[PDB]
Amino acid sequence: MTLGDLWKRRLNNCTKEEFFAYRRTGILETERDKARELLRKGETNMGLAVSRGTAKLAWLEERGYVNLKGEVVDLGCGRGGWSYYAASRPAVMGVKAYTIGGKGHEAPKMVTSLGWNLIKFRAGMDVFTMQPHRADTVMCDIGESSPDAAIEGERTRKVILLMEQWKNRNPSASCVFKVLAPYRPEVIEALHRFQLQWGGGLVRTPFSRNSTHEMYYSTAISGNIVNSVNVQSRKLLARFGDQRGPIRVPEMDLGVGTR
Ligand SMILES: C[n+]1cn([C@@H]2O[C@H](COP(=O)(O)OP(=O)(O)OP(=O)(O)O)[C@@H](O)[C@H]2O)c2nc(N)[nH]c(=O)c21
Ligand SMILES: Nc1ncnc2c1ncn2[C@@H]1O[C@H](CSCC[C@H](N)C(=O)O)[C@@H](O)[C@H]1O
Ligand SMILES: [Mg+2]
Repeated sequence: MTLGDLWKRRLNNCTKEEFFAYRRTGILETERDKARELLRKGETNMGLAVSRGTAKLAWLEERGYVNLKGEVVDLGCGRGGWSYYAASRPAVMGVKAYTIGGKGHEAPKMVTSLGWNLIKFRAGMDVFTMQPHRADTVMCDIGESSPDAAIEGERTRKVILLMEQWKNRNPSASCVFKVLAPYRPEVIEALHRFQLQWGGGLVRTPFSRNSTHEMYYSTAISGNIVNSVNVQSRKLLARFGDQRGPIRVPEMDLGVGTR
């Protein structure tokens, strides 16, 4: 059993109040008041982020932890917060975005955020059985939470296998993908094998809530996985008891228009 497994147990053992206060203590949280209502009313001419994924992928780019270029695939695009961010990057030529949609899943949000004409959205798509095709940048933000860490580790393994298939088709593509439960042993093994052939490493964004152990893997960074994971588990285990609120920060406004 790992520090991550123990973190999960403590998380599930929180009362409702302990949980609500732990989830958000000390985290970065974008201020989405205007964005949410603009989405709610059906306004399409808006550059504000369609979801909280935009600021996470933006944080990765700006830090230099991902280099988004060329033909991008967004696997599991959901509302499209990553697809929109990518399409607004001048170095990006196109975005092929896929997501399952359907009952209990987010369809793409359709707006005119900068670069939108360059995204091809395909909802109703299961990326786990789709044959890969050419891409320069492979992104994947899939990983649905579950109180059951074993299920979370299996969902995570399926994401890493998916990336191995796209790397097989595109050996040179840069990848960035969520690793939902990076402490699970089948996940640590999978990520070691990925790292040994493709390079890369793990990093925590400051926007991820404490209720999730997610970390993002990218071929543009480096560092020991086991160490990356155990450092994060300890930070997470030490935040239990913190009373501080989230740090609220502005939401992205990527602007509108075609490219
Ligand atoms: C609602 N809830 C969730 N958790 C734990 O928190 C983890 C994350 O669950 P979450 O509800 O905090 O976020 P989720 O990823 O489902 O939402 P999204 O990002 O908008 O898609 C769960 O897998 C549980 O382990 C919870 N843990 C406790 N103790 N009490 C709770 O009420 C509770
Ligand atoms: N097998 C599958 N095939 C396709 N999409 C899937 C999938 N499993 C989960 N997904 C989608 O993966 C999405 C992850 S949400 C990702 C957030 C996104 N980066 C944003 O910035 O808005 C979910 O909407 C879910 O519907
Ligand atoms: Mg929930």
